[PDB]
Amino acid sequence: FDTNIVTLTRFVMEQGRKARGTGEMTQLLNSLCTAVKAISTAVRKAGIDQVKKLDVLSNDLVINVLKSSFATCVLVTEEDKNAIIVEPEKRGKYVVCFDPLDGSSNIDCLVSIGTIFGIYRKNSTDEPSEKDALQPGRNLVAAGYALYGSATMLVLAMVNGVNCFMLDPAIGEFILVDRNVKIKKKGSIYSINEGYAKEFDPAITEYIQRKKFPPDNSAPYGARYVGSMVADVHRTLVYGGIFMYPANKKSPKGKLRLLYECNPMAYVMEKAGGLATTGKEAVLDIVPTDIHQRAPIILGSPEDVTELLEIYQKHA
Amino acid sequence: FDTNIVTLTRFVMEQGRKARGTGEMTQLLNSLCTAVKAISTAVRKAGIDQVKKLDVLSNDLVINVLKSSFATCVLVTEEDKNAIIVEPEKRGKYVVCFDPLDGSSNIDCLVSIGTIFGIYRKNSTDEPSEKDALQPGRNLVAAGYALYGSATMLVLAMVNGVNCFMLDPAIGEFILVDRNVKIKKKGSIYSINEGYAKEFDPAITEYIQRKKFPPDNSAPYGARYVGSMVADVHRTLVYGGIFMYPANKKSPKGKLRLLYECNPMAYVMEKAGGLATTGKEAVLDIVPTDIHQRAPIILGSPEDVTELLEIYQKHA
Amino acid sequence: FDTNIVTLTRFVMEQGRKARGTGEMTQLLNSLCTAVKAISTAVRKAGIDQVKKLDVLSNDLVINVLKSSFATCVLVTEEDKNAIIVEPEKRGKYVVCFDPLDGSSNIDCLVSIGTIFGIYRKNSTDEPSEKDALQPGRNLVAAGYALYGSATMLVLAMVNGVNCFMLDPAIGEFILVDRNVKIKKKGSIYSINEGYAKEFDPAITEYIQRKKFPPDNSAPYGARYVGSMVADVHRTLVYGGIFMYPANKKSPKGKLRLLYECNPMAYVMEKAGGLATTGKEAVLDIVPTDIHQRAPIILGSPEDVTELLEIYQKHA
Amino acid sequence: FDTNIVTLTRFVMEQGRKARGTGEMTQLLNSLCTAVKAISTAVRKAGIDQVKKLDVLSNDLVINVLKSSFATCVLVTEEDKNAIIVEPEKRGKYVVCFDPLDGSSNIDCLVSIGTIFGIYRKNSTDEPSEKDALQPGRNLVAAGYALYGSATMLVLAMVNGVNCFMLDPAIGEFILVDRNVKIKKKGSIYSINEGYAKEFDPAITEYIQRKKFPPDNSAPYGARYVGSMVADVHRTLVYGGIFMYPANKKSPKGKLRLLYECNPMAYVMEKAGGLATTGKEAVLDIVPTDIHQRAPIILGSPEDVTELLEIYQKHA
Repeated sequence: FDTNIVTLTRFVMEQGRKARGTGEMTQLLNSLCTAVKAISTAVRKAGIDQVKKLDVLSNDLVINVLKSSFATCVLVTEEDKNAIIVEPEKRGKYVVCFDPLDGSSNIDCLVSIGTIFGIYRKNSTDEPSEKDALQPGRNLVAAGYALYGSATMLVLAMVNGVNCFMLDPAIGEFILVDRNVKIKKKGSIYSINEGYAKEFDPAITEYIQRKKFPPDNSAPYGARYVGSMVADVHRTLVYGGIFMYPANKKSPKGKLRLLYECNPMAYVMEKAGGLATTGKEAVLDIVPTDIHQRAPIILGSPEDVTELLEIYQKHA
Repeated sequence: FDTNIVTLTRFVMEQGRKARGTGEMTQLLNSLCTAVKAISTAVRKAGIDQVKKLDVLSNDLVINVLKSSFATCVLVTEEDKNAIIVEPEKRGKYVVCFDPLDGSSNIDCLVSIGTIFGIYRKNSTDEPSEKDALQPGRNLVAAGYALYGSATMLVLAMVNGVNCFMLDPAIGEFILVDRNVKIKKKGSIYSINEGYAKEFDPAITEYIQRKKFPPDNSAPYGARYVGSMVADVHRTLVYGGIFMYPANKKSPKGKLRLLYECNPMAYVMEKAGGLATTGKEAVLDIVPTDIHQRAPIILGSPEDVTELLEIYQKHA
Repeated sequence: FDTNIVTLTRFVMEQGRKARGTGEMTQLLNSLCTAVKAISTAVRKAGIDQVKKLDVLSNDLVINVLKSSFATCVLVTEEDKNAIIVEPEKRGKYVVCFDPLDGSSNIDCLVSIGTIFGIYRKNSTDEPSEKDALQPGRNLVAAGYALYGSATMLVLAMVNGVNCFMLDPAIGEFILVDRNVKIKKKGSIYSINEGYAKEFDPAITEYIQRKKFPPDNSAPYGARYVGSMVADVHRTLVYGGIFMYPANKKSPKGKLRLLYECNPMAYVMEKAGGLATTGKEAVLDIVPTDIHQRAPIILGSPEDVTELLEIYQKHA
Repeated sequence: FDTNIVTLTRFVMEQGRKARGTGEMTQLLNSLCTAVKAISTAVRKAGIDQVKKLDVLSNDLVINVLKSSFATCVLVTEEDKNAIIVEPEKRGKYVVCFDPLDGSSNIDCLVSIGTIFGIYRKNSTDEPSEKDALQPGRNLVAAGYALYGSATMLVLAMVNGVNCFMLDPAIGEFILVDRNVKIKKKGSIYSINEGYAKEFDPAITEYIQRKKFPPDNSAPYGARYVGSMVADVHRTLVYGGIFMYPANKKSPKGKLRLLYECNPMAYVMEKAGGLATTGKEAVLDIVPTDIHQRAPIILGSPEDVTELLEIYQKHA
């Protein structure tokens, strides 16, 4: 029976009225929270022609619900090439990008899946809206995600700190669980698909091996790769290590489309002491030549991400 | 798997951005929705020194949660005599009044209980806030309630129409179930505690008896009184009849404190074709001499409420 | 998370072990609780053939759930034409008469509704086993009702006591929350349909006004009528009064069916030390002759029913 | 609301009726599912003695739940010192070895975790009945695990097949969602802790690189390691690969306890037409000598484990 319910939905407000502007941010977030709820459930009854469906049906969901916080100008889905411009009598200051369900049909192993989202603010005036607003990296206002695992944590990283929230299934609300997360600067785990790329790896090959074979008397870093992008970013935020998905030969390297996958993921890391590096540049400071641009990432604890550029540059 | 989730929390927005002002209304409503959720549950696990508690604990709840939509100037609880003035760096345009749990310890018979709420807008300037804003009747902007019965319907009557919403327990959201409710103008049920007041009744005595003994060849009106104010207003909104609680001898007659009980209840009725009459005046058009003023009500279908003033005035 | 989690099952299983029985009671009740649960969810979101459906679905769900426990052999239902005789393969010794959703279409005004059941034992050799196995008067071995109010309460009565379990939705188990439960001598509220029955009430009139404005002098009775058998009876089990539906035209009076509305409820009332008569015959001692026999009922606290009977003596 | 609601129970109850048994299996599994459910809720909101608590609570909850079914007699647990010998009053014929929360404190990174169990039958006369009743190798009558991921999945294996049920939280019942289930010949992902085991991998090395960059020429393997037995094994039951935790120092190698981690899981794998060896001994044929015996395991698709064995031949 527990009186100080600290919901996302008023927490964002407590820093956001201590700043004026327009609500919008919260109306956006809140609406995103309903759809996330919505997905957590149909996935918790997971599987009670056939090809895909769940996910595309939920991209459906994320859209209108995002398009009804009167707070969006334009959306960019993994599922849709082109930005879908939000309507006149529904537009508001903001631009979002989202992979609505990273893992949609790899559920079968009751593995972790997620909704990654990245929010921008349209601002550059009468243009009117159109796809171009999908242009910076290091300027997303608000970014985070939602892992439906044993639970449904929605981690929300903004402007000034990383917060984790938990779905409380008793009352339909995301509740402040940890207030300002910072990353285990080193001491670690490392994660990569060592089948697929082991032969195909480059400078990073010796990287793994001094992370296996200790150039030392150090005990070694443990392997841990779930194969889902959200599950694996989160276990790096929390217990701390280095996650890396390059994918060598064709090189806007891995599946991870920059802009709604590795870019939320980069800012949420960035705000907790996280380096997010292409290996040559910094993932936040890259302008999107095109909105669906696949582009790699190494992220994690700073003294670990940093040992990897010391690999990469005295090398390539 | 069901894509057009029409939640309260954006519905109010769809008429409210089609009007400008400031969000506030929705932030208030939305926050009220969390606390209502919160109560529905602890009541659904009802009863897993001892005197009362549940309710007072929830008045606790309604307050801060109302005091964190930055949208209140002053609150008036059944549970608190005096308006509690909301804080400086938390005040916003609005005044609320609420019986946070009409029926708190009559639960035992798993009967219906509720949260009645009435919202006003402070407007009358630098005064600063203080208890006086609890002054009209027929000017509440927004009013309705929440019955936790077989379900948890939150019926929200505003300015331009009565809406009913249902708690969907799968996703933590109140969903538009009926869009613009209007009252069965007659054809009826009638409800009063015919024990307690039967001897004590006045003009209204013959009223009941021509509602029992048909001054006719009409079949008679059925008895139906649950003894909870919300359960009984709702069954009158829906199947239609007349509810009446006078309580004759001491006459700000019944327990129902005007201002947060019979006044929400009056506007929600009013907006669906509902007469809400003291029996002499009209319950909405009465100014609160004091904020805890008990004061009676007859409400219901118009050709029935109206047959009761035809009782009352060619009589008293 | 307490681990001495006393589910209905463990209650029912301890008791079948004392009695040295075969385990059918336990699986029957277990089956039945699977339906009570899904029906309790059906209703929590109703409003979100087509003239009437939810009753039927409930009745198919309860026959199905009961046939699968091999533990039953005749099933008598509010809905089916005649008895359902269970296939030799899924048989067992019990006989269940049940109403699947009492008050089924009076559920939008959101009041409590429920499922009622009574369980006989088939004692002759073959027949094979048809509806004549519902002759029995008070030879129930178990009876009870499931109440779908703001919590789902299953009050169960058997040879030793009435016990009250509550559905904890955090785990989907009816938990034992209240024990043995006796009703209290006299202490009242009189629950009756005050309209029509007032145009037909004979000895009941005297009783109504003897309890309205008292002759042994002082303090009057309250009235309360929900309009739903399960509801008006359950309130009567917890608070004290008297309940009556004798209503005259429909002259085996009552809508209340003898096998599956009145006898279970009489049983429970009686096991809790409260009585129930016809005003002439005891309800439980009446033999059946029709399985769809309507029978008049009046029940509740002792003193109170005896008062009505003292009056039915020198009267009509 | 479909009424042929096939719960785990009805599955287990049909099967005990074929086998002409006593009904203990059904109540044991029934008890066990009451804990699987509350544990599944414990975890859905963790984050909302004190160094470690949730494991223990789970283990007390599962012993308690198992003792109440009179159906058990020795209980062996990851946590308790020695066997728990059930009081003569609550006894029955089964023997359960179980781990209550595998991966208990690696649950904030929110990954799947679970409860694993194996069920023996006590076949000697008295003793009275102590831990020696856990000699048996593959003499399980039932084994399975409960997986607490984005849905709670209970995979159960017994004499005839592996079957998969899913917890429907709309009713609190494990429902039968998938049947008989065989694993598929070869088809892979190799799941292994690639770090340390790489510094100790003997024949496994050859195998790792024979499956990294292939010699019979073409298409490589993926790696996947969650770091949780239940999780890495369940994924292996649905998709195809190989799983290995042989790890050398800890030389009855394995953290994986023989009675209640490796033998259940071997059983299930084997019943689904996949194998599990030590690389030397079959896991299921190994006799115990300690109830806390650690044993090395490698398991999963046939071809794949046979490949590893072909190599363990001419090797080390």
